[PDB]
This record gives sequence, structure tokens and C-alpha cells, in this order.
Amino acid sequence: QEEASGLKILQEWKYKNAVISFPIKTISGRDVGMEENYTVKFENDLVGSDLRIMQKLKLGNEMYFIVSRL
RNA sequence: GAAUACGUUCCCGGGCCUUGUACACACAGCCCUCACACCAUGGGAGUGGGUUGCAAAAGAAGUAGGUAGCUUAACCUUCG
Ligand SMILES: [Mg+2]
Ligand SMILES: [Mg+2]
Ligand SMILES: [Mg+2]
Repeated sequence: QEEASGLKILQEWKYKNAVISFPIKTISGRDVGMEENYTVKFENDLVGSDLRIMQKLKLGNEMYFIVSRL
């Protein structure tokens, strides 16, 4: 819906934690890049506000995210 | 050491020929996946003038006109 506008929603819904996953169906080094961006848009953009991270996994076909706020 | 193919519609492989083709190493052709950057174009709240047009107001210099104030060497002086 917009270019680089993800950090907005979590905050709007006043909260504490979450769980956020994505597909990891990289076909033996094919979907690399075209599927490894649901992440690098986090760690990069996640310095500055009340948002933080708790844990991270990558098994099966879904990589769940755990988030924290103060 | 002998009971003895009635028959070639049939990709061990080739010739004659025909239409195409998403063909020239030369035969076959209807997405499942994405924040997509960054240079080029089409826009585009407002800003701003250029050059100003338009409804006017005000009008510096100069040029011209009027003019009872004021002032003055050549001319006429009647001589006021
Ligand atoms: Mg053949
Ligand atoms: Mg003008
Ligand atoms: Mg004058």
C-alpha cells in the first residue's frame, strides 16, 4: 500500500508483543532476495523507537517473529 | 537331424511428398512468485517574480499651456 510503511500498525494497536511469520520457500538458492526482504526491512528500521525484538526462528516454511515494546 | 509361412494394416531404418513453425547446435510451445530500489518522463497544496496586462489612485524630471503674486540691462518710452 505504501513504500516502507510497516512500523506504523503495531504501534496504532497499543500493545506488548506479537508473532509475525513469512514464507521461506527459497528453491535451492532461487527465491533468495525476492523472499528475504520480509526481514531486512525490520532490523534496519528497528533502531530508534519503543519497538524491539525478543527471539527469531526459521523452520518448516514459516519464520516467526517475536516483538517487544517498553 | 526332421511335421514343410493361408498373409504385410504396424517407429532397427530410409526414400518420394505436403502444410506450417512458439525453428536454425535447428521440436516443442497458456504465472507460483515482490519491500522492489535508482536514474528518465507525465503530473503536481502552496512560493516567487519576469513581462506585465486590467479597475484605478498617486506623478520625479522635462516639454507645453494658463496665470491677479513676485521680479527685471538691451526695445518703445508718453518718459508715471
Ligand atoms: Mg526414424
Ligand atoms: Mg510600464
Ligand atoms: Mg520649469
